[PDB]
Amino acid sequence: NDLPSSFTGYFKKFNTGRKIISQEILNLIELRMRAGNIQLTNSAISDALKEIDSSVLNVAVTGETGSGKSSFINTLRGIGNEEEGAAKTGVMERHPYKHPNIPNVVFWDLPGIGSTNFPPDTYLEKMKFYEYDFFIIISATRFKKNDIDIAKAISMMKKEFYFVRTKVDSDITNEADGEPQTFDKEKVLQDIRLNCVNTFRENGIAEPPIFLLSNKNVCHYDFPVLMDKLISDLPIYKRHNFMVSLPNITDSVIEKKRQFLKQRIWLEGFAADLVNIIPSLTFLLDSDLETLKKSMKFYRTVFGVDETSLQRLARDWEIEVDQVEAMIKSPAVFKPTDEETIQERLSRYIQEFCLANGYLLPKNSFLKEIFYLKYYFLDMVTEDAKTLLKEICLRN
Ligand SMILES: Nc1nc2c(ncn2[C@@H]2O[C@H](COP(=O)(O)OP(=O)(O)O)[C@@H](O)[C@H]2O)c(=O)[nH]1
Ligand SMILES: [Mg+2]
Repeated sequence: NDLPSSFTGYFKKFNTGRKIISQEILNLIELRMRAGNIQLTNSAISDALKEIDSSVLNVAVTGETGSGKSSFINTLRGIGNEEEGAAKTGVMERHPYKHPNIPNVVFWDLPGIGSTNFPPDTYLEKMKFYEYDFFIIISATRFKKNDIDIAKAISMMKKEFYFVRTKVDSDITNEADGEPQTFDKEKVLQDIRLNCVNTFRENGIAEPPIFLLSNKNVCHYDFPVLMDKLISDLPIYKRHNFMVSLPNITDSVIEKKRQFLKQRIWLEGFAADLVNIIPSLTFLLDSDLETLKKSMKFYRTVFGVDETSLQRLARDWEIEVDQVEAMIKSPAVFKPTDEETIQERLSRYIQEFCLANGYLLPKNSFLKEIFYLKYYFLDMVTEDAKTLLKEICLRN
């Protein structure tokens, strides 16, 4: 029940594909912790956090004009095609588009090779191939020789690529229009997937990743599967930043985000050093109070329950933003009030969190109060995200 073991034991409670950093790195930290040199130990923990936090992801998106590159980029960033910062949908060189909340996630819109006079290899060099983590090759219909050859070149250069077939919703709508209930919409998808794969393999790509989706319905088709696969292919430490940037499409995705964020709080908490003082004994320092307000804003944005996200959703709904906010809890925490009231409010949350969850550590050891409060806000915001998801699905 010693501290070093408790530190690593926390992470061991999460499933493999849900750990924030390699268990191997964590076990070395455990070793250093046992050594007792807090100087070196804190430094090692801070280094782990820095690697996670500093991770930058550069995603290349290529394909013919009109295939849906701009839309795909806006969808993953959670931005409407008509909002600012959004890649303008509609008919040069590459253009970057950073995620609005996670600047370290950058999508690059590349001009389709077909619009250039360059062979696959020259095209990739011109587009600064080595700057990307992976490539997304998009087509709204069938994949032409151009697209396929780029894929082969990328593969030959030892980088990952993914084929994304957009506008599948349009195919289903047009084929099903006026047809009896018996029309098989699922079969349309199954046929397109198999046909694409046969074509890819016929052309020399043995294991072509293919995803059929619609930029107008991120919750359906292969979008969820694509997100899981992209995260799975990334080095462990790079997953956190990309994960928190993803659209909050399912309870599973929301829960996965929470799991990653819980681990970051744990790391951050140990980096600040544990104490022997019970967390609910005193009020908070003003600096910690300000940090918590920033933390709440970040969590709300990550989970899509921030002001801007709420406005965007309820624009045309029968219930406006104020009605939507009334259905959740996080928006009320920091409504304007005096400093005493907010201090008293948080001093109660801390007692309640610890009475329900314990101190998460061996007897007499505690994280500084602010971290238990981050867990409290995280749970609150997570629950709000699920509540809102249900409301979104009923209406859109
Ligand atoms: N129905 C439907 N329309 C889409 C989809 N993706 C893109 N579009 C639309 O098709 C057009 C071309 O898309 P755009 O994203 O600008 O692709 P780009 O020209 O490759 O960058 C726009 O009118 C989009 O609104 C999709 O998955 N489904
Ligand atoms: Mg474009």
